[PDB]
Amino acid sequence: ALYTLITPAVLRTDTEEQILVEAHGDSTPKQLDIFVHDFPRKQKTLFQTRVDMNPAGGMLVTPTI
Repeated sequence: ALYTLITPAVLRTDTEEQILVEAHGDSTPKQLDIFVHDFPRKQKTLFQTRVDMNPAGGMLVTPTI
């Protein structure tokens, strides 16, 4: 019932960065995708992945974008 997303304020490039996807109150396990587009228009995806968020992991997932 509360999905949060925490990235660094200034994302470096050519660097394996960590973000933080979190779900407070939901426990139905999910498969959820992360897309990294550009700002002004939806351009080519700079990154694209898929990570799974299960309550055995604590309903938080830390992808490596």
